[PDB]
Amino acid sequence: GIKSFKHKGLKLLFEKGVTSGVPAQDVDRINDRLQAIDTATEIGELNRQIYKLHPLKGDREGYWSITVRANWRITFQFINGDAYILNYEDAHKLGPEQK
Ligand SMILES: [Cl-]
Repeated sequence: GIKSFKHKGLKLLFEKGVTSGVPAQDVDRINDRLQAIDTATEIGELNRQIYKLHPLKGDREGYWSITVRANWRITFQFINGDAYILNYEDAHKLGPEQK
Protein backbone atom coordinates (compact mmCIF):
# COMPACT_ATOMS: atom_id res chain seq x y z
CA GLY A 1 0.00 0.00 0.00
CA ILE A 2 0.82 3.69 -0.28
CA LYS A 3 2.01 4.81 3.13
CA SER A 4 3.14 8.41 2.60
CA PHE A 5 3.14 11.39 0.25
CA LYS A 6 5.61 14.17 -0.44
CA HIS A 7 3.17 15.87 -2.88
CA LYS A 8 0.11 17.30 -1.13
CA GLY A 9 -1.94 17.39 -4.25
CA LEU A 10 -1.51 13.65 -4.84
CA LYS A 11 -2.33 13.04 -1.18
CA LEU A 12 -5.47 15.13 -1.36
CA LEU A 13 -6.61 13.23 -4.47
CA PHE A 14 -5.83 9.81 -3.08
CA GLU A 15 -7.33 10.45 0.34
CA LYS A 16 -10.28 12.75 -0.37
CA GLY A 17 -10.97 12.50 -4.10
CA VAL A 18 -10.37 16.24 -4.33
CA THR A 19 -8.60 17.31 -7.49
CA SER A 20 -7.50 20.87 -6.88
CA GLY A 21 -3.86 19.95 -6.30
CA VAL A 22 -3.14 18.15 -9.57
CA PRO A 23 -3.71 19.16 -13.20
CA ALA A 24 -7.41 18.47 -13.96
CA GLN A 25 -6.55 16.61 -17.19
CA ASP A 26 -4.33 14.21 -15.27
CA VAL A 27 -6.84 13.12 -12.63
CA ASP A 28 -8.04 9.84 -14.22
CA ARG A 29 -4.53 8.70 -15.13
CA ILE A 30 -3.20 9.63 -11.69
CA ASN A 31 -6.03 7.74 -9.94
CA ASP A 32 -5.30 4.66 -12.01
CA ARG A 33 -1.57 4.79 -11.32
CA LEU A 34 -1.95 5.49 -7.62
CA GLN A 35 -4.29 2.51 -7.36
CA ALA A 36 -1.76 0.34 -9.17
CA ILE A 37 1.06 1.44 -6.83
CA ASP A 38 -1.19 0.92 -3.77
CA THR A 39 -1.99 -2.66 -4.83
CA ALA A 40 1.46 -3.82 -6.03
CA THR A 41 3.35 -6.34 -3.89
CA GLU A 42 6.58 -6.00 -5.84
CA ILE A 43 8.11 -3.22 -7.94
CA GLY A 44 8.09 -5.54 -10.93
CA GLU A 45 4.28 -5.54 -10.92
CA LEU A 46 4.33 -1.86 -11.92
CA ASN A 47 6.19 -2.64 -15.13
CA ARG A 48 3.33 -2.14 -17.59
CA GLN A 49 4.78 -0.95 -20.85
CA ILE A 50 2.95 2.42 -20.87
CA TYR A 51 4.20 3.30 -17.38
CA LYS A 52 7.83 3.35 -18.52
CA LEU A 53 8.88 2.19 -15.03
CA HIS A 54 12.50 2.95 -14.20
CA PRO A 55 14.70 3.49 -11.20
CA LEU A 56 16.21 6.93 -10.60
CA LYS A 57 19.89 7.49 -9.84
CA GLY A 58 22.38 9.40 -7.78
CA ASP A 59 20.69 11.33 -5.02
CA ARG A 60 17.47 9.75 -6.26
CA GLU A 61 18.77 6.17 -6.12
CA GLY A 62 16.10 4.23 -4.23
CA TYR A 63 13.29 6.02 -6.06
CA TRP A 64 11.21 4.79 -8.97
CA SER A 65 9.41 6.72 -11.65
CA ILE A 66 6.36 6.02 -13.82
CA THR A 67 4.91 8.22 -16.52
CA VAL A 68 1.55 9.97 -16.35
CA ARG A 69 1.67 12.33 -19.32
CA ALA A 70 4.52 13.77 -21.37
CA ASN A 71 7.20 14.89 -18.91
CA TRP A 72 5.15 14.28 -15.76
CA ARG A 73 6.06 11.46 -13.42
CA ILE A 74 4.82 9.85 -10.25
CA THR A 75 7.89 9.00 -8.16
CA PHE A 76 8.15 6.89 -5.04
CA GLN A 77 10.22 4.57 -2.96
CA PHE A 78 9.07 0.96 -2.93
CA ILE A 79 10.08 -1.47 -0.20
CA ASN A 80 8.68 -4.64 1.38
CA GLY A 81 5.43 -4.30 -0.57
CA ASP A 82 4.69 -0.64 0.25
CA ALA A 83 5.27 2.73 -1.44
CA TYR A 84 6.57 5.88 0.23
CA ILE A 85 7.30 9.53 -0.56
CA LEU A 86 4.81 9.68 -3.42
CA ASN A 87 5.51 12.74 -5.56
CA TYR A 88 4.41 14.28 -8.86
CA GLU A 89 7.41 15.62 -10.75
CA ASP A 90 8.65 17.04 -14.05
CA ALA A 91 11.26 14.79 -15.58
CA HIS A 92 13.05 17.67 -17.24
CA LYS A 93 13.99 18.98 -13.87
CA LEU A 94 16.08 15.91 -13.35
CA GLY A 95 19.71 16.14 -14.24
CA PRO A 96 21.36 13.68 -16.58
CA GLU A 97 23.15 12.15 -13.58
CA GLN A 98 19.79 11.40 -11.90
CA LYS A 99 18.13 9.28 -14.60
CL1 LIG B 1 1.78 11.49 4.22
